[PDB]
Amino acid sequence: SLINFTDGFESTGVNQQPSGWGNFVGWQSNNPNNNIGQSVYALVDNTRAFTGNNSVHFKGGAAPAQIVRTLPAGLDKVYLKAMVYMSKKLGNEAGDNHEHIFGVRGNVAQADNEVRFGQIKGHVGTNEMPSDDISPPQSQWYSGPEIAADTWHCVVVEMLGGNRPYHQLHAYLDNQLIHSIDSISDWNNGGVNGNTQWLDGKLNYAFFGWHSFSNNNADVWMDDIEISDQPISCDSRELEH
Amino acid sequence: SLINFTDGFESTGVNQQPSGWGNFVGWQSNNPNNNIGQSVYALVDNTRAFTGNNSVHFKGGAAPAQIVRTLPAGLDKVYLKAMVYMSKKLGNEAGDNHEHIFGVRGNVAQADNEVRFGQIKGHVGTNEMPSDDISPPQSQWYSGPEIAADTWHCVVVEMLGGNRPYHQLHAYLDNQLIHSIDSISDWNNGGVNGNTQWLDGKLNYAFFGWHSFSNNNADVWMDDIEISDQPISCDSRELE
Ligand SMILES: [Ca+2]
Ligand SMILES: [Ca+2]
Ligand SMILES: [Mg+2]
Ligand SMILES: [Mg+2]
Ligand SMILES: [Mg+2]
Ligand SMILES: [Mg+2]
Repeated sequence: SLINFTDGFESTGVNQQPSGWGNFVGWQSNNPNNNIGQSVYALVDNTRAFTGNNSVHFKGGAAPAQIVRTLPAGLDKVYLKAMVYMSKKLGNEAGDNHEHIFGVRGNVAQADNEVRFGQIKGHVGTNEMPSDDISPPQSQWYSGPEIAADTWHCVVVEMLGGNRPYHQLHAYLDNQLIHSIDSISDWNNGGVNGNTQWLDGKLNYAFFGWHSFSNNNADVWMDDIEISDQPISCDSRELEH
Repeated sequence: SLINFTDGFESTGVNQQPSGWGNFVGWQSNNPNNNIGQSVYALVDNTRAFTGNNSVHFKGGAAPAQIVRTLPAGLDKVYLKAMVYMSKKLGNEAGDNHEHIFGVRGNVAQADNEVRFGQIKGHVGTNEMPSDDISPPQSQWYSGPEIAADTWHCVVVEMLGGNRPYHQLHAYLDNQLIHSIDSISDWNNGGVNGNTQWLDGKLNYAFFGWHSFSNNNADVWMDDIEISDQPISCDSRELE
């Protein structure tokens, strides 16, 4: 196991970029103007949190607001996990293009080569660049499970790459499966241009934040972020029974 | 006096970025992957032109496709002019957010500090960043003169900065005035946060291409670009 990382943001000052992360803010990797005087930012906030005093607050829209972690070389799989609290919903949303909260990217400079989880065409799901292909197919658009605004959610994304006949992704909300990609028919536009191994070269950086391709501004808070190459799950506290 | 530049793209090979220019492609300055293999690019094209063999061809959308050039230190005003041919129109367009063809920017790496001329809220006009203000005001949105698709146009933008009480911008189509920013009431949202000197710091680079904030893909061709600190207008051949 090459990575087993957790961050509750408790050690960073309020209004500062999380210590130990990079950023991708307003389309620039490690934007030097990620601060409280800007309209788009990714900063520690002590006004909402799932555990302890602090979370990370993403304020963005069309312009992305993200924190970025470098992943170890040669991962075949990765698990991204966080407590997530959003100003708006994902899923079952008319007129959506696509929006995402979680992802991985191959090149730090670009949003050009990456896998993007949140919603596509108003269903919870995934956009890949550079194909710009989307999952699920048209059939399911503007429907399906909702990730509600204004409440804390335990979101896990499992990405299974490496030496397997078709690369997979499964997303879970409070430990319930909500979205899967496990064959080529799950994509709308012919399956990432025929490519069965569609996570190859994607697993270099992990990112978290807000990025709307539907022209929607949002405020998103996350806490207790985890990144691992072994499965991650949510505890009863996180499930909020 | 400080700049008098022209480019018809005739010396650059087809499918190559225009010689002597930088780029802003896919939100990256001097993107190394500005080439005919990509879905977003700014490349010389000999299949359409206004004069000679060649034009520059911008293919982009929400992801920008632009060529960029430095401007000399000290400019207090600039004129941007080009023959322009576009796959869609600007102006009189319901549902538009904003889209632009011409601009100037302060910092090469970002689209974060710049004046954007094309349409705002479906009326020919201007967006400034970082204020995100727009002109004209809301009374005129989704109306006004059209810059039509599928035909060659001569577009000129005058930007008047430096030591004057209020910075100004005037845009012209085939020598007819189509848009003006003369005073603070021309802005929708309070006038660039009350800054009268709103061109200051903006005249470091000129840029041209296609950049939509309305999620519209386009192809745009330009030729016979001029950039000067002295006025420019369209000649007899350009008016057609
Ligand atoms: Ca915390
Ligand atoms: Ca030419
Ligand atoms: Mg919950
Ligand atoms: Mg845990
Ligand atoms: Mg004409
Ligand atoms: Mg001339």
